[PDB]
Amino acid sequence: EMSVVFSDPSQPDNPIIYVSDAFLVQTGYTLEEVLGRNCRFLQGPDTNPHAVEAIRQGLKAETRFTIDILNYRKDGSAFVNRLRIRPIYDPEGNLMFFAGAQNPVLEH
Amino acid sequence: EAEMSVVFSDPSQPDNPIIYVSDAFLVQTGYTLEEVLGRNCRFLQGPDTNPHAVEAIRQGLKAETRFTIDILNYRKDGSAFVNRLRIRPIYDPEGNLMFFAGAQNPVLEH
Ligand SMILES: Cc1cc2nc3c(=O)[nH]c(=O)nc-3n(C[C@H](O)[C@H](O)[C@H](O)COP(=O)(O)O)c2cc1C
Ligand SMILES: Cc1cc2nc3c(=O)[nH]c(=O)nc-3n(C[C@H](O)[C@H](O)[C@H](O)COP(=O)(O)O)c2cc1C
Repeated sequence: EMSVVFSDPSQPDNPIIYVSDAFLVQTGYTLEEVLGRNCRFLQGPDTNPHAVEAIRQGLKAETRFTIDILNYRKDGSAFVNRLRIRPIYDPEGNLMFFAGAQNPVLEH
Repeated sequence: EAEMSVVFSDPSQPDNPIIYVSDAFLVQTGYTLEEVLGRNCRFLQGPDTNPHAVEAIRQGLKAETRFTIDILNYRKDGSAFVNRLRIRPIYDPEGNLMFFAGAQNPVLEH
């Protein structure tokens, strides 16, 4: 099941400011465990570092980006996340949020 | 029902050259088959292409994983368009990496 978070890139290090109900269910984390943190806590031992750097660069480009990256639930179970990030702008054109949608595509 | 611009590259050859190009690629980008075959697809890039998007692709390829990025590209005639570029690895029946496929999708004219 699919889920989504918003980060605030005007704060240092893109803390999560919104997390959909399904994110808590699918990952096992509580609201208090997620809000205010950077979403990289979903990565783990087998997460490919080149995909991590690819996400970092896509954010610096402020552009829509999708990548298949291995993530982990609170219980340690692993899943391929088809992660879809997109920028969200205010009416004046300023970057306001990143939205990032987690899509489990297979188990690991 | 839209046309499907796509290229396949050979990562067993230096710099991931194009080894196949769909008919729609030639129509959409303005390049001829002879201008394209055997070259890396970065020739679609130009002056206002974002370098971080370029590096995100380079990393996505190193990760050997499906990924997609919106990146500004240029046709042969110099017109600029945002390309929603969808790249995936292609495996042989034994599961070994064989090709990369990269589909071009104009989503905005500059
Ligand atoms: C809105 C948003 C959602 C994100 N979701 C995930 C995610 O679900 N899984 C993941 O591995 N990384 C996710 N990231 C990426 C990390 O937060 C971070 O940008 C990435 O690890 C690269 O930065 P780093 O090298 O400093 O870790 C997300 C980023 C943003 C902005
Ligand atoms: C199969 C395939 C298709 C590609 N299609 C494009 C494209 O349509 N437009 C683009 O700007 N880059 C495209 N690329 C990316 C570039 O070829 C190159 O990988 C990227 O610029 C990062 O490499 P670099 O830093 O060495 O240039 C494609 C790559 C592959 C493997």
